[PDB]
Amino acid sequence: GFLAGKKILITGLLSNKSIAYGIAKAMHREGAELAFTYVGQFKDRVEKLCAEFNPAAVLPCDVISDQEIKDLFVELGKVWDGLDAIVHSIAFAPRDQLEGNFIDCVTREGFSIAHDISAYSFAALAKEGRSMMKNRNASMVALTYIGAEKAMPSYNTMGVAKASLEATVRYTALALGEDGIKVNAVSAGPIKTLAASGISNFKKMLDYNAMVSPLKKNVDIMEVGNTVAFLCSDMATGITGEVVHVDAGYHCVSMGNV
Amino acid sequence: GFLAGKKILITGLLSNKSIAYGIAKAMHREGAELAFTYVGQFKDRVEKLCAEFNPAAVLPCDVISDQEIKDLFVELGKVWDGLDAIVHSIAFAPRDQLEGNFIDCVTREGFSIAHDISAYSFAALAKEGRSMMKNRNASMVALTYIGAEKAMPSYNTMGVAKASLEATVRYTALALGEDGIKVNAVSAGPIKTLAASGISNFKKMLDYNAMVSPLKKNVDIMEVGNTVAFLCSDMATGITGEVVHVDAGYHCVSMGNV
Ligand SMILES: NC(=O)c1ccc[n+]([C@@H]2O[C@H](COP(=O)([O-])OP(=O)(O)OC[C@H]3O[C@@H](n4cnc5c(N)ncnc54)[C@H](O)[C@@H]3O)[C@@H](O)[C@H]2O)c1
Ligand SMILES: NC(=O)c1ccc[n+]([C@@H]2O[C@H](COP(=O)([O-])OP(=O)(O)OC[C@H]3O[C@@H](n4cnc5c(N)ncnc54)[C@H](O)[C@@H]3O)[C@@H](O)[C@H]2O)c1
Ligand SMILES: COc1ccc(Cn2cnc3cc4c(cc32)CCC4)cc1C
Ligand SMILES: COc1ccc(Cn2cnc3cc4c(cc32)CCC4)cc1C
Repeated sequence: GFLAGKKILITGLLSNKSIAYGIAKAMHREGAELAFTYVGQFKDRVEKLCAEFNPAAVLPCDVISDQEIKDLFVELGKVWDGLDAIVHSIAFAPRDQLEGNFIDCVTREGFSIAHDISAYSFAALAKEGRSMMKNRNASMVALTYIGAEKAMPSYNTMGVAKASLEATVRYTALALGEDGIKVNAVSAGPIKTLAASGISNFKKMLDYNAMVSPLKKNVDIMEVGNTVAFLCSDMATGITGEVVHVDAGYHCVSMGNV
Repeated sequence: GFLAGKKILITGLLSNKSIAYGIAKAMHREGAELAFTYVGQFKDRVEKLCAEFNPAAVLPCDVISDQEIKDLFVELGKVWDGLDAIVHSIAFAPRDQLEGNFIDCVTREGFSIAHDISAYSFAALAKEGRSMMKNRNASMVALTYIGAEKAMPSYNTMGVAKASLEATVRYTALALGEDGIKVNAVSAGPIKTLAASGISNFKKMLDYNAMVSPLKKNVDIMEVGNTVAFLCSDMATGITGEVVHVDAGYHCVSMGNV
């Protein structure tokens, strides 16, 4: 596999349907040694889910806490000498932030919380993981949505946070490039997941994409997963600060619905 | 290999140093059956160069002629049933178009000729190759430069043509998506090639990139090659109408201060 022997940490595995699950499948297939994080009381769920992937570790990390992030790389640094990649696949905003009108529903705290978890957490992982990733063609890949680029209904504060994430990807790439670390993001098309079912009429947003995009379809977690895998390989060492759209071509059209 | 049994046409192989050479190396390693094009009197050069790649065909194609493009898919259609990918790696503008001041040097014919060969030729290959590429998760990949996005010294009409190419990539993706064909471009960082030595102080433009970009380096033809390969694989079926920068992260920075 093109990830043979590489040591990669995966965040945000929560379900059979999670994008992280797809990323894991791809990376396992390609021969990576994987470690997974989990939040609070999902310990048992995640341990069972990712068992099939032979993880070198399944450790607690709520990216709300600087302490846990620091402890993550302590515990991880015990079982691994160095680390080849980090996969950021974490997003949250309080539910009141995703209902209807952006200016109506937006709040100072919901804005803060969404950025803290969905954007800042990335540079945090980069901050603490940096020394384990020095000079070994290491890699970081964040997950983002086109809601960062264009104003959309319902996405609201999450869209603003995603924009924050993407700039952070860029500034993390400038910061970590001197250590040979590459930093990139995959902008996924909508996928039916646990985070996804946190918004109202998803089945049709998902059908709109299918109708209006060039390949007339939705992307699966393997399409996204396989792309993340590539971006953590020696093949992608010319690529950093980049956003690769995996959305069946949605990003490149306008009015494609005649 | 992730391109096992796939039938891919490669244009613009001219040298040991060509981007196409790197693309070939990558695709061969991944188990693709390859065919190559050549212009006029380079027959012997290209035949010898690409011998190592076991080509199913080495055929003449000057993209200036609609007839030759049509004949290419006739001859190719003889030795292959269908075709999985086309790799566009062709660019030209008259030398008078690349000296100094854009408005000084630009001409109606140089503008026409550059677009004809560097941009139109892509939609031409798509036009004629379309039937051989129907409903088999087929792929097109064009090579482009950041001169398309931003105004640069010397690049001039070639920059304008590259912008034309990138839009053509987008419109070809909308056109061919219904047939399951994906269309994408790789925006390569500067690389010391035969086309490249057609501009004056390349050694330093190449050194500026190395200094100012996040990974503090230049990309090699394998980094580009390996990315083109990926974009022609079943792993990239969620990706179309996209421009992936392979430029050591140059695209994402401003003011690498000196
Ligand atoms: N579903 C989509 O349409 C889609 C599209 C583009 C991008 N994405 C992005 O992909 C990522 C993965 O989401 P998903 O769609 O697989 O949904 P998911 O619900 O399966 O995963 C989201 C993850 O966020 C994690 N998370 C939330 N708060 C956390 C915290 N405080 N600390 C640590 N982890 C926390 C959860 O464990 C969960 O695994 C997200 O960044 C998301 O925005 C999703
Ligand atoms: N060298 C760089 O810095 C760089 C950076 C970004 C993008 N690119 C692009 O990559 C592609 C390949 O260029 P390269 O750098 O490998 O150099 P190269 O000189 O090896 O390749 C250019 C190719 O164009 C072909 N060509 C010229 N006129 C043609 C015609 N009329 N019909 C068919 N083919 C014709 C030549 O045979 C040649 O193989 C071009 O699209 C180029 O703009 C190069
Ligand atoms: C414009 O319409 C949409 C397209 C895709 C998605 C799915 N989607 C993508 N990233 C996400 C992050 C979160 C949620 C959903 C996420 C809930 C909290 C955290 C959501 C919307 C509103
Ligand atoms: C920042 O300035 C540059 C970076 C890269 C390149 C290399 N380069 C890329 N595509 C090309 C096409 C042609 C030439 C060269 C090409 C000559 C014939 C046609 C050129 C310039 C001016």
